[PDB]
Amino acid sequence: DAVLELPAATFDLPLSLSGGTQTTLRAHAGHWLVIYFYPKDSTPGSTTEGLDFNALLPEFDKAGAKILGVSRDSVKSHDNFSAKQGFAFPLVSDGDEALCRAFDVIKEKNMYGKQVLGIERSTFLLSPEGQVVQAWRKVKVAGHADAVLAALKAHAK
Repeated sequence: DAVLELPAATFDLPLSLSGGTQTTLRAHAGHWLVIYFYPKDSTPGSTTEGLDFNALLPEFDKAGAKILGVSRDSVKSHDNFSAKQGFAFPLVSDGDEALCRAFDVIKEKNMYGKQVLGIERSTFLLSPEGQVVQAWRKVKVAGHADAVLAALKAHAK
């Protein structure tokens, strides 16, 4: 079953991708989709996470699954990040945090004497039918991509 219910409109949100094209979650119907959210392009943790998923791409292909990385950085930033690291999967430029809010990854914390909001590293597995069947929040990068792959294989049966 679904572990998270997304607003219906979420599936038709135009998602800006590195490379200049757009996609939508509905467009990915028919196959598994891994959506991993990270705070910022080109940082140590997010570079490690991106490279980890990239190295496992063939394994995800074996399952027919697709991967999408997401942050609120610009398409230009994503293009530079992807080109420098050699990513072979798209990065979503969720500049207005529409997708982030849908998955509720924008968390609030009392810090610096006020309320500070930010993207919490999180990952989700979307089934071929468009259901969010597994979620990982407050993600620890080390070994994460390996865990997501294992879970995907378990779900795909």
